[PDB]
Amino acid sequence: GSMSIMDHSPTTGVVTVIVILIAIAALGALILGCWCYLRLQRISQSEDEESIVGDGETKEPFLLVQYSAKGPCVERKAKLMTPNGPEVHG
Repeated sequence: GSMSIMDHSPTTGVVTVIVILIAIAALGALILGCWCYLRLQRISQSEDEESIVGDGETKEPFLLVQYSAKGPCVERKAKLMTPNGPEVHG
């Protein structure tokens, strides 16, 4: 039974996914503002945003899981090989 508010509701889950979503959006914004959501991923000087329209939701849900898996796989291999922290390097 809920106690006036909704303690017996998945509010902790809705808040957890909203915080994670807010964090993902904030991270995406940080990458869009600091690297135009491109960060020199290829020849550059022509490529557009690679995450939602450049690659992610442009066609079919395939790019979604593709970016959902490679995004972190690339970000991890990029952070493991390079500093990826503009506070000290590119």
